[PDB]
Amino acid sequence: GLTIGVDIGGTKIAAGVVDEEGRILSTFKVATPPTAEGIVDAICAAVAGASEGHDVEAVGIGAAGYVDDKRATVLFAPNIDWRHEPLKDKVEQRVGLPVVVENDANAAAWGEYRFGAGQGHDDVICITLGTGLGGGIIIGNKLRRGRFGVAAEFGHIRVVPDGLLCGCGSQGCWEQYASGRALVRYAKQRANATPENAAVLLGLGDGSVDGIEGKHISEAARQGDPVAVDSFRELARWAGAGLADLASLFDPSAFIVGGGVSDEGELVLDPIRKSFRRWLIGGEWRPHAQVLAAQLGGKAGLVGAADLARQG
Amino acid sequence: GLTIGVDIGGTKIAAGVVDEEGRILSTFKVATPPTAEGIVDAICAAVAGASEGHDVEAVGIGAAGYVDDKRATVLFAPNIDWRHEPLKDKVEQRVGLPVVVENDANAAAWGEYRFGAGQGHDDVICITLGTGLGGGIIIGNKLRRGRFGVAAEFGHIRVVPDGLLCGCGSQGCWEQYASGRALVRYAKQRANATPENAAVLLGLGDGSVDGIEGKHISEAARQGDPVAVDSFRELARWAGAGLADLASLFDPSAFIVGGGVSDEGELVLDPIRKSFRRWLIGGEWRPHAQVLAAQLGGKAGLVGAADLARQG
Amino acid sequence: GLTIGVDIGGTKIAAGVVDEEGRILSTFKVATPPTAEGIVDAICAAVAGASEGHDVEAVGIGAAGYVDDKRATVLFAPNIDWRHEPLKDKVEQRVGLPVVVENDANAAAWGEYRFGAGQGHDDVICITLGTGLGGGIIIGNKLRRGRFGVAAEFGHIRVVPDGLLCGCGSQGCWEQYASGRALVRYAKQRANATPENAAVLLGLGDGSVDGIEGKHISEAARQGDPVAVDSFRELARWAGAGLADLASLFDPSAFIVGGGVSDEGELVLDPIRKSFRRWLIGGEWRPHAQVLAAQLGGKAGLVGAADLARQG
Amino acid sequence: GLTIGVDIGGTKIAAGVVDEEGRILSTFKVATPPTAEGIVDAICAAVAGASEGHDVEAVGIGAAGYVDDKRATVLFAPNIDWRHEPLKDKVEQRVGLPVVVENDANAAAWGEYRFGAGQGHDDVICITLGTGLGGGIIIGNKLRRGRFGVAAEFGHIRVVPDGLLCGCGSQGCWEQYASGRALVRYAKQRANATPENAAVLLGLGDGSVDGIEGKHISEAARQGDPVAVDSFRELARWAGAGLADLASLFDPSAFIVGGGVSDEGELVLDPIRKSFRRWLIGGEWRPHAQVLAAQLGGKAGLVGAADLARQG
Ligand SMILES: OC[C@H]1O[C@@H](O)[C@H](O)[C@@H](O)[C@@H]1O
Ligand SMILES: OC[C@H]1O[C@@H](O)[C@H](O)[C@@H](O)[C@@H]1O
Ligand SMILES: OC[C@H]1O[C@@H](O)[C@H](O)[C@@H](O)[C@@H]1O
Ligand SMILES: OC[C@H]1O[C@@H](O)[C@H](O)[C@@H](O)[C@@H]1O
Ligand SMILES: [K+]
Ligand SMILES: [K+]
Ligand SMILES: [K+]
Ligand SMILES: [K+]
Ligand SMILES: [Zn+2]
Ligand SMILES: [Zn+2]
Ligand SMILES: [Zn+2]
Ligand SMILES: [Zn+2]
Repeated sequence: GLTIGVDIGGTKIAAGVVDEEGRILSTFKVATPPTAEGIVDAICAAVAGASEGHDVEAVGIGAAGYVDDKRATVLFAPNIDWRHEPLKDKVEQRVGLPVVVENDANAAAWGEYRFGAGQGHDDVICITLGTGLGGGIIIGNKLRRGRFGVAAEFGHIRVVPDGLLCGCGSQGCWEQYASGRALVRYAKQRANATPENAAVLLGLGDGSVDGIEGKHISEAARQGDPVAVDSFRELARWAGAGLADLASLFDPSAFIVGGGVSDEGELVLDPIRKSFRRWLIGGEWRPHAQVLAAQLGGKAGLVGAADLARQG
Repeated sequence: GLTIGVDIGGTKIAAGVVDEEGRILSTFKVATPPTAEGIVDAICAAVAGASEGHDVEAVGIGAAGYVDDKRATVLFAPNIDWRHEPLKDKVEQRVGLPVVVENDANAAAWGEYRFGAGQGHDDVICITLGTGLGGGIIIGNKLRRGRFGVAAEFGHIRVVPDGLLCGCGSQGCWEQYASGRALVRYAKQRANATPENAAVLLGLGDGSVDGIEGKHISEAARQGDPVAVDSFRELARWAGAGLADLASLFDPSAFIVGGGVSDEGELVLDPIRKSFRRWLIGGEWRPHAQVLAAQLGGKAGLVGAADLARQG
Repeated sequence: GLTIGVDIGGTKIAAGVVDEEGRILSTFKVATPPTAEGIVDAICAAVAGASEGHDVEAVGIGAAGYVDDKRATVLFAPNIDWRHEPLKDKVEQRVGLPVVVENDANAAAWGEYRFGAGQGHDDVICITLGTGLGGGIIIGNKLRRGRFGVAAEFGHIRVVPDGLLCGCGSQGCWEQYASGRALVRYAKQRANATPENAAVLLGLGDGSVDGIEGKHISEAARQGDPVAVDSFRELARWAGAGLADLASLFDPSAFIVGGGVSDEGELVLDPIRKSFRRWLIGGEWRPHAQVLAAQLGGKAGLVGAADLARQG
Repeated sequence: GLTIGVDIGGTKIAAGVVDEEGRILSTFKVATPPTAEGIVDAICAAVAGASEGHDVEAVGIGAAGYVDDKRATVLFAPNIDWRHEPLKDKVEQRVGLPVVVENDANAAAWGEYRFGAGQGHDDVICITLGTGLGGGIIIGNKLRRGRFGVAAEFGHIRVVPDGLLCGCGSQGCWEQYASGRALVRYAKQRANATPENAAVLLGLGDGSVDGIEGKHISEAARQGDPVAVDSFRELARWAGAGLADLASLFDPSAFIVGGGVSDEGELVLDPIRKSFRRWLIGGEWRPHAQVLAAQLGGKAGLVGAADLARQG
């Protein structure tokens, strides 16, 4: 039957009724409140708005952060003051339907695997290059959350010893080098070096280096703005090298690369592929994983969380 | 019934008859020949010597390097001139029993999982710190070789961007920092800096920095030789940080740490655990994997390869 | 004749009358105000208090940050909102004596060279390991400020590509790894990993990892607190490696190592020397610079700034 | 009067008679012998051939490696089996003229300073990007060799902790990332990743990745060969970042960038300048050193060594 998926974003919370083929029949969005306590009411309002006129059987919620193996508790969220938050219990009490809580990128990975670019593969690794960096693991046709629920924290593998401080509390995390926030750092540092090579980029914002935002960088790079282009290339080197490490770890059939950074398309995916090939160990002797574009865009987590709510 | 496991080492090739409980009933060793072509005859002689007086049903061979998903072909070996070597076919033709070929550290991981420190866990990651660095993945009670057979090449994940050249052809591999060869580099660099702090260490060899070997370092560290101790501590920082990254990737119940480097025991395992805890992301909020000592020692690959020969 | 030296610190501003032999005859301290504009009045009050009863001929002011080659303008200060601040002019107008403005670590280097550990050498490099990391260059018996006044910004050479964000605006600076702030980071990360090994350290503060301060670390390490000791050793590796790079650049007779971090004495200087020796390139073939303890302590900048006020 | 300069290269030894204006009046080249003992006879034959028809007063010899402060002994050479080699004595005995021995890049720096791009500056840092990476320091109009003769070993400052093994015996040296040998590594790694983007480059050699040589890379990049271009850009990032560190150390009026790598001209110098600007700490507040093209090409060391033979 029909289930609801919920995507908890930094700015908006979206809930959608999703059918068994992963099709979204309704979508209702609410503002993400500044408060943790408010976020629960907002999730419930989003679910109510999406649910109108549909026979809904379960609710799946995708949340950034470490979710336990019981798919019930957010152990830690990077942008919400949730610490061992019993989200499943609180929402079930309020909506009166079964609820599953999943990591956001796990949910997106399952969405891409079941309904997107992963179809036809048995073993795939999905990566989301967004504001944060996440991913999900599919092995033998099943999402793998690990013993304690916290597998596929790809954003927090250390790629630079003694590197940048990260929101997770550690240093040198992949997310500090291959996420949208890294993209903005590269553009700012490059625009500061040579502002004449960033005319288009700076024109799209307020004209200062401080004013550069992620949205500007994609549009400027498309136009051939040298700083914006070079910034994507710098990000692509980190993203491709990290995929190469994941190939040595998991050796999947395919990688599915998604998230806001990947949205510009081949401008960023092509250099990611080139770096993957450069750093793939034993690439002369072993088969190369396919590096595939995600197909569901920003809807992958909503669809995936709804479908994960069925498995149970 | 009984099967034979084969361990192909840099100096010796050992074959052993192994029962269903993982018990080794016979062991026959032959010198590893300098030639690739010779290695096949030697494998066959080792199998014949071990097999005498036992009803053997199958042969499992563990080999360093990338083994395909058909468990038949060595795609690349780091110390043997094998490139797409059809090892299974060549040995089956000669011994007249079914043969499986597995990566050496996959075999050791399966041995530890089935008969050693992994018993009672469903999801474990095994690491071998030896001359090279390898490992194996157990997820949902099954060894995971990946789509193309080449998963768990842990030694070749990049831990240092722009780092040391590695035998795999790449740079900055974990094996360059956490293997026995790294241990020797640290000891040499430290003994060169302060030879007065390496009296015991240098006394165990020929007295020169060039003469320092791995065997010396373990014995000297035990005696409290400062250089030898500090060298293990340096290796332990890399080994523990790498385990922390693997926890973010796989989130297993336990890590099993084995190989020649780990043989000294708590002298090295305790600092590995301390570094693991230091670098475990979200360690305040998530459960900590157990870091367990391997139980089968150098016999794990032989036992594991024999048992893998049953599954089929 | 007599001159006054001024040390502008984060908490206190000290002025002292200094004779031709570098002897401090009077010292007057004032609180560092929270405001940039206030800092000028405070400098003048400190000078007035120190000057009472002495015939003072000139004033030398040591300031953290980039000072121009005219020894007049603070181009940028890391802890004061000074940007192209005409400090010399403002103070001369108010005190009615000639004023020179020098970088703080340049002043300390000249103090150590003329009156401290540098006496008898012609070519010495001084390093200050304090809250920030600074230094000074003496070549052919003269302080070398560079063409634009900004030489010997040792704290901001990049030792880690893609490393930690620094207060200077860049990444991977030596100051992020070898200063007192790095010491505190290492202790916190280590105390978080193994709080049982930091009992003494945590007892000296409020008992939490957050409460660990620099002062605690020195006292705990002295007592053999493992975390505190290991934290100094980690800092010493960065400090010694950086000295080794400076030897390849400047090849001085001696390094003089001072600042608050170095105050514990051989506990930190001995490991710094060991790391220097480890990383000194061509150390087998070339003479080794002496690594000397500073002699003037926290008074070096005051004495040096007073004496620099004479040269002119 | 007239002096002779000698350049000891990996393939050829060149000697030239040089006038007081740095003009080369004669040049005689001899093959560099495979043997250290032979190199002395060859130096003498080169001097004799160049000297014919000129009244020569002194001989200056530039040698790669660490030269002592007496300008007499090669303490260590990276490509010749010289260890504490009394080169001055051996040559003086044979040629019967005063001889000075200087580091090769010191000699080139003095040549550029006196007769090339350094004229009009008082404080300049010269860098040579060739097969090896070297440089020289001019401060207050004088070459600075340091206390023991071994200053300005720029090639062996550590830019990557735990980085590539270097011929000097250490790790992570700037020479491993910004020299001609690094250029070749980048091109090979990139051509391996995407051989279709290296058609022109591979066509210039034997068609294999192994066949790629430095000469090919310059010519291919000029034609817009993507791999060759990207390889120069990768080198330029390391070269520019290193210049930025040197600006924090020495704060010179100008950098003079020379050597074989720089010969292609603005194709490489422009990206070096862009990276310099990106990484220059405090670049918003301090004056920027000029980054200048060398003017004397491969003749700088010969001219500089001849002129250094006058000062004495
Ligand atoms: O939101 C994308 C990712 O952000 C990371 O910082 C979090 O640790 C992940 O749990 C999440 O999947
Ligand atoms: O022998 C231990 C390990 O050595 C590594 O260098 C190889 O790549 C692995 O396949 C092997 O498992
Ligand atoms: O105060 C010590 C040092 O701190 C550094 O951060 C500043 O850049 C230097 O100018 C100063 O000498
Ligand atoms: O030849 C250029 C440079 O090569 C480096 O490897 C040597 O250490 C230097 O002494 C020399 O100046
Ligand atoms: K995940
Ligand atoms: K493996
Ligand atoms: K300074
Ligand atoms: K030099
Ligand atoms: Zn992180
Ligand atoms: Zn490798
Ligand atoms: Zn800095
Ligand atoms: Zn080197």
